[PDB]
Amino acid sequence: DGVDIYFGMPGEISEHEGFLRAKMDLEERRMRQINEVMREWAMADNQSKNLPKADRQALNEHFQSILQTLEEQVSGERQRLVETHATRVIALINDQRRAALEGFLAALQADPPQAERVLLALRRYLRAEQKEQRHTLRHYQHVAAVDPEKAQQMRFQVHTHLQVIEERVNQSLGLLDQNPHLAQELRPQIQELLHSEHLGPSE
Amino acid sequence: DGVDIYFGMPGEISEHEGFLRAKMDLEERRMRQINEVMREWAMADNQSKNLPKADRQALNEHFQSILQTLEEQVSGERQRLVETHATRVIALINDQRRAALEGFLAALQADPPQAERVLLALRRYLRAEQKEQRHTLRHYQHVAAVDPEKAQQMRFQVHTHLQVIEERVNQSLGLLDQNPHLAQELRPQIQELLHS
Ligand SMILES: O=C(O)[C@@H]1O[C@@H](O)[C@H](OS(=O)(=O)O)[C@@H](O)[C@@H]1O[C@H]1O[C@H](COS(=O)(=O)O)[C@@H](O[C@@H]2O[C@@H](C(=O)O)[C@@H](O[C@H]3O[C@H](COS(=O)(=O)O)[C@@H](O[C@@H]4O[C@@H](C(=O)O)[C@@H](O[C@H]5O[C@H](COS(=O)(=O)O)[C@@H](O)[C@H](O)[C@H]5NS(=O)(=O)O)[C@H](O)[C@H]4OS(=O)(=O)O)[C@H](O)[C@H]3NS(=O)(=O)O)[C@H](O)[C@H]2OS(=O)(=O)O)[C@H](O)[C@H]1NS(=O)(=O)O
Ligand SMILES: O=C(O)C1=C[C@H](O)[C@@H](OS(=O)(=O)O)[C@H](O[C@H]2[C@H](O)[C@@H](NS(=O)(=O)O)[C@@H](O[C@H]3[C@H](O)[C@@H](OS(=O)(=O)O)[C@H](O[C@H]4[C@H](O)[C@@H](NS(=O)(=O)O)[C@@H](O[C@H]5[C@H](O)[C@@H](OS(=O)(=O)O)[C@H](O)O[C@H]5C(=O)O)O[C@@H]4COS(=O)(=O)O)O[C@H]3C(=O)O)O[C@@H]2COS(=O)(=O)O)O1
Ligand SMILES: [Zn+2]
Repeated sequence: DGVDIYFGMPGEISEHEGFLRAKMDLEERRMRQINEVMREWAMADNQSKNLPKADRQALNEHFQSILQTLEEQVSGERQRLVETHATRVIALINDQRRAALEGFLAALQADPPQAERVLLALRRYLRAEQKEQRHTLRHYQHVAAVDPEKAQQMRFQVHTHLQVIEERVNQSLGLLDQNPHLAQELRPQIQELLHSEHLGPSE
Repeated sequence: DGVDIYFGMPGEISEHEGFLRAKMDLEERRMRQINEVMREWAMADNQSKNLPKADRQALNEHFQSILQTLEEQVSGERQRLVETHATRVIALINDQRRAALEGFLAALQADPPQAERVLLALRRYLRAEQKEQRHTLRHYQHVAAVDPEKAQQMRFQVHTHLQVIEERVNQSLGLLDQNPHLAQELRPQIQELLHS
């Protein structure tokens, strides 16, 4: 139904919950199809027990070929599900750090500027960037772990992306000079953010 | 410590909980190695940016080589972890159905057999065989989802494995038929269950 497809998943359901549920639904559906084909294969096999060799091989080629078309569907579906999910996760992570940066800039320009609000907004921005850094490392680590050939294709891009994040954080930290008197009041807490709480981009 | 390795995990930790914990330990461990190398790479990169391309290209290949060794180690380690875990799940499923068969044979052979006991045992048994069947299909649907050539090669084994389960179930139900009055009695419940 087109209207349902327009509305999409409810707001209650997170991307992660919806992903798992769709993965699970395909998995059940595909287990049923595979099981039916396997049963037919078995049933043809039971009648043909004493068949001549080449007749038995033809019976096997018949079902192997059905299974192949099935396997390729299963994997095509999977790619589509996994690409849609990966694209959404990246967008969410991009949104979280950009909205947090927004919060930080709004707090800096407040009048009278409020140290606690600025500090809080900065903690939230630094976490969001760290979430992107960990996602970049973990996805690389995961592809290395289950698909080592795909991993070699990524290295340089991963390497570049981490430098990008690191510079951007430092350029953002630099925006504290927008309110240098708030900068000075916050100096010890900033050392604490970056190194005690380990929110710094080079931790 | 060898003695700790002998004892293995505590009994209160399931194989599943244990497996996820170990996978996550290794994951956090390997992300740090990779971050360490990536940062070394960035510093060498930066330090040598004004140098000749021959000096620079020789540098890139150096860390690429380093990471390739790292990818290999990560991949192999995940293989050993997945092998250990698959081997243990198959043993658990084996043990549950064999233990359940034992119960069904005992109750069946009791003097005299009692329909409530048999039928509880037969139910526990069937569930156990259904569990191995689900596992066999799900594993295969998963290799199909992820690795095409490996699915092509296990295809016939899975077929064979499913037939074996089916033959065991039929044989076990046929033992019930040895007692026609007990078989006919439980059969309505069984047929409900067998197609449940
Ligand atoms: O023994 C008893 O407990 C009791 O026995 C009697 O007293 C009673 O029975 S009776 O009345 O006498 O007949 C009864 O009270 C009880 O038995 C029955 O109830 C219990 C309790 O459940 S319930 O509350 O009633 O619902 C049942 O046991 C509990 O639930 C099962 C269950 O599967 O539902 C188990 O749940 C956990 O463990 C399983 C298996 O363990 S393990 O093999 O992993 O070590 C987990 O499934 C596996 O992992 C998932 C997974 O990771 O997602 C799946 O893996 C595949 O998919 C993933 C992708 O997913 S994801 O994106 O990563 O999330 C992929 O990465 C994997 O590679 C892929 N594997 S595959 O392709 O090779 O297949 C698969 O489902 C499993 O993978 S596998 O290892 O390869 O097979 C499951 O996820 C996990 N659930 S949990 O929520 O995370 O905890 C537990 O055994 C148990 O949980 S509990 O908390 O300890 O209670 C019992 O089954 C039932 N017996 S029965 O009804 O008679 O049959
Ligand atoms: O390689 C594949 O293509 C692949 C696809 C399939 O999904 C699956 O195949 S199958 O199962 O074999 O069939 C495999 O999935 C991989 C997955 O691709 C990979 N992602 S990665 O980016 O390459 O590293 C990895 O996934 C784990 C990641 O940590 C993360 O993925 S992410 O979507 O890219 O970010 C995601 O993390 C989930 C948490 O698991 C979830 N926690 S839960 O408790 O609610 O279940 C939640 O965490 C929140 C939450 O608010 C709270 O967590 S809690 O622990 O305290 O409860 C905390 O605040 O942290 C939050 C958070 O971490 O964000 O959501 C996150 C992220 O949300 S998101 O999914 O929307 O992005 O999933 C992890 C996971 O283990 O699933 O590993 C997968 C499986 O590992 S594998 O089997 O070894 O390959 O392969
Ligand atoms: Zn510092």
